This record gives sequence, C-alpha cells and structure tokens, in this order.
Amino acid sequence: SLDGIDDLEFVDENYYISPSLDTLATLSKYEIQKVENLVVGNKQYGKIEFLDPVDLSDIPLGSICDDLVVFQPMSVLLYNNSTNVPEKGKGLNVRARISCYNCYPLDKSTRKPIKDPNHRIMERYSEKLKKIPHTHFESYDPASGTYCFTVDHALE
Repeated sequence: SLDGIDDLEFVDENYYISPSLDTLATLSKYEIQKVENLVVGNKQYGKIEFLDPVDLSDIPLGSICDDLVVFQPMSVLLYNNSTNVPEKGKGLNVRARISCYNCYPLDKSTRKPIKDPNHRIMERYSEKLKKIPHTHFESYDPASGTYCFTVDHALE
C-alpha cells in the first residue's frame, strides 16, 4: 500500500482475528454466543487467545481489532474506549492467555531497552511481572522479550 500517489488506499497492517470476521458474521445467534478459540492479535505487539467460549452477540465485529482489543508497545488495552464492560463470564470477559512482544526493562537514563539477556535486571523484571494484579504469570523470555500470562476474566 501507498507505494505511489496513483493509489492512496490503505488497510490496517498488523491486526488479525481468528476465526475471520467473515466466518464470525455468518454464525447463527446460537453459535455467535459460544465462539471457540477466538484469537485477536497485532503481529508487532501482542495477542490475546480466549481459552473459554466467547459470546460475541451484538458486538460490531469491526470494533474488535484496534478498538475493544489494542496492543501497543509494552501495552495491552482492553475495552479502553468503553465506559462499561460486561459481567464476569459474559462477552469477552472470560479466561484468556495474553502474549506481549518486545517487553524489556529500560535504561533509566535513556529509556532505551536493556536487551542483554544476562543482565541482572532481567530477573528483577520477571519478579515484578509475577506481581501484576489479576494476572497469572506463565513465562518471560529475556532474549525475545516475550511475556506470557493468563487472566481468569479478561476485562477485570
């Protein structure tokens, strides 16, 4: 896209959803209430993999990627533009595994990422990641910067 002024059409790069938006649009009211293995990701920054069935009824499908679910640098924002979220166990508010990419402690002077996987800061950063409220830490790889964890109810 945007190779030249002859074609100024642009679509989002980076976000993806599985099942596809086209598949999810075809589901009956019964099936859209129990979508399995829903995955919403951003190739550059992270993904969320819902581990229970999700009820997508009434949710405008085009709002899921990059509105309801947003991945930025070292940042997961869920329902950030929404005043309210559904009840625990309803809607997207169910069990999920979240992966965040290129998470590295930063040099406190330059705020550049410390990428040395053997730096003693690495273990301190994991230990602090384990403490994040409402998360269940699974793993952190100092070499890739991938941080993985689960949440019991994704929006709480």
